[PDB]
Amino acid sequence: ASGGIILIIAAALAMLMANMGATSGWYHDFLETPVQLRVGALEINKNMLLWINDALMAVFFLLIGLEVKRELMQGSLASLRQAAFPVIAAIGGMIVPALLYLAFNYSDPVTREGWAIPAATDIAFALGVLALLGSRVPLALKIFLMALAIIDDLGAIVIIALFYTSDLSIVSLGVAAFAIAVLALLNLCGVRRTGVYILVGAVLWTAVLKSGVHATLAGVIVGFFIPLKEKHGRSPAKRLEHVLHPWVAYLILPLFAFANAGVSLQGVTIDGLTSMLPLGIIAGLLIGKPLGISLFCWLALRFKLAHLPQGTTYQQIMAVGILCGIGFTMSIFIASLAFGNVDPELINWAKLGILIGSLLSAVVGYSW
Amino acid sequence: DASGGIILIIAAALAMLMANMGATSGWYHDFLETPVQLRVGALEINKNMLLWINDALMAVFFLLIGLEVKRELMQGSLASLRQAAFPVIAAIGGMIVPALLYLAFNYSDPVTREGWAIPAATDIAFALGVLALLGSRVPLALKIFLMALAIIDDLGAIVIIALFYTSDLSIVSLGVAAFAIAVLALLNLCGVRRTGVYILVGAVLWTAVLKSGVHATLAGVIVGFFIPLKEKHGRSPAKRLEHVLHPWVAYLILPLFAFANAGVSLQGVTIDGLTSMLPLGIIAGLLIGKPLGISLFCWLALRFKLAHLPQGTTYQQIMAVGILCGIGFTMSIFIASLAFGNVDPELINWAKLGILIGSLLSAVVGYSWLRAR
Repeated sequence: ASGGIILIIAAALAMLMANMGATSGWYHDFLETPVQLRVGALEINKNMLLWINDALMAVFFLLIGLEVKRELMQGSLASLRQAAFPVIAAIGGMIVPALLYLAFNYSDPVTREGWAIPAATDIAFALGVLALLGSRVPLALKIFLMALAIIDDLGAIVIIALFYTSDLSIVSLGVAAFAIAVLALLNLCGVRRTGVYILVGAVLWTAVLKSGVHATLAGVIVGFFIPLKEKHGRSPAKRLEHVLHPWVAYLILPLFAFANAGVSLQGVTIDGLTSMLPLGIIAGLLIGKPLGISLFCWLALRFKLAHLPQGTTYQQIMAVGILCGIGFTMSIFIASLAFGNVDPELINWAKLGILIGSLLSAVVGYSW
Repeated sequence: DASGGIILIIAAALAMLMANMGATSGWYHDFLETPVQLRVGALEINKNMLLWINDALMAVFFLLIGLEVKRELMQGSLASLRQAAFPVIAAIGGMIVPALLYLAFNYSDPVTREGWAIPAATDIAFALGVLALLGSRVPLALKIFLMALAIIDDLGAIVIIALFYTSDLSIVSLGVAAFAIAVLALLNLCGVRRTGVYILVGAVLWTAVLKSGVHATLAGVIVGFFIPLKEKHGRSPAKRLEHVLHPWVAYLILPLFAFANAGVSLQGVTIDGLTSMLPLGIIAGLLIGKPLGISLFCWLALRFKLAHLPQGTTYQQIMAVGILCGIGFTMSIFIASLAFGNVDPELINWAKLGILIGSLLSAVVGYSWLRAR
């Protein structure tokens, strides 16, 4: 559970940096620093936070691409029947948190763009809370929760990168398509040097630099093509996932939390927190997650299209539904995509709703 | 095992093809001179494309060197404890004679006098690549004497350019550079064995000195110096990293640096141009300065009992390494690109011609004569 504590400390310092007279200012101005890259005629203008997030979420989603692949062929999602329960819980864990959010935000066209914010679940945080009491919690839950949180996060990133994301340039797609093809020919020819895939993946990542959500999905694509075969008792993907895990839990996620979870608290009142944007997120996380998860799981069980993990009791299914209300880093990233190039206070009110919702979901889910 | 030297030759041929057929001469030249501006707040870095590539490639190449040096200096053939001082005395000859021979031509020209360290370089990979071409039963110490000898010349050349012939770094750069070593020194004392943590900190050292190619190059050897070489549990971080790092240098870093820096348009190149003081000085300093300098210092050192002799020497085999040390190639091209920055652009082009003709003459003479003995 070590990864979860170091993440909260990182968020604690950020709130501290953002709310002290001496630090707040240098903290805000650093993150808002403009970074202009100019390559001949090409020109990429992103502030500092954008450049950092695009790199951090790249490697983070590279690890998820490996974990999706290992669970899709060797774990929970391997068969179509075992994957019935995590998938059903995920759709409910997405539509109900979004419906609640939309119920509050439908009348404002500017805020109803962030409907996917309370659909994300911080895997590292939620696993930390489970591992905090994980002396003898059922093994199936920790893999169920992992598979559950991943499909929503990836699906959200997918649907954000299909519709709501802006189109790329013609040249950028040609290189992206060619880079993916080289990753395919590398896999079909059976090369097992992990660094070569990372090399081709770097070209992929660079071509779509202007789109932060595409540079993110570039990580998932690379993680899919790292070979998983076990020749001579060695696997490139299993080895790479083993290398990335401590770096993601102890550096990538803490840095992402430190650079994004700091909002000023000055002037924040209960009436402000009950406006449509933060409360829609709070209600989406604190209520929408355990509602949609329990409802669909209960609907699954009764209507024969179901399964059940070993040692489940079905009260522990709705329990982790509450723990899935911890959006945290993943919801913050979604909010940064939904609320870029709009009014700067939209992202600030969003983080406040996420932090309150996630903190309530963590404490409430800890009582069970 | 000679595959690295051959791939390094194909890449230079391709580069020469790119820079001479009209269909590609435009793209190759324009791409390498493409300007690249990074503006971080008020900070700003302007370097053409080729400089960014070389500062990144030569940082990785010299990280591998720092690993090899520390091994060969703390538990290797060169070693500390002043035992194998035979290459150290030979290296001073591999730098003094090529420099004095070069300066004999270019003394009257204050501009070209700056490139006196160009023939002092030696392309390690290609020189051993031409030795591995014959390396069925060549003395092991010979190759690891060549490899130990070539580094002192290349390291010393980079050091002198970094200590005198380089431009200034701001105090903010120097400060972070010094703090980046303090955390490296804290890591080394505390016994941290994660290779990545040393590379993370190294990345900070590299970017802090990014305004200077030599310092960016010096940052590679320093990271390779501070990585623990200890053999705890039969696993060494330096040896593990070098075994991963070595194939990428021979197959990707060096052929890329060659493909990017060994392409020179040959239109109008006459025989009068190659006999100019600048290229001929590089030709002579390599084709003659290396063999005459290396052999004369081993001769001067052996007779006066200050020296040593590797097992299976014959001393005529040394003179084959000498003519083989006239292989400047990539290493001299890098030195040339540093000594001839922010001056007339044709200087680097004429320097490159003197390097390839001098190395080719050294490779052929070095091969055809060592194949006789």
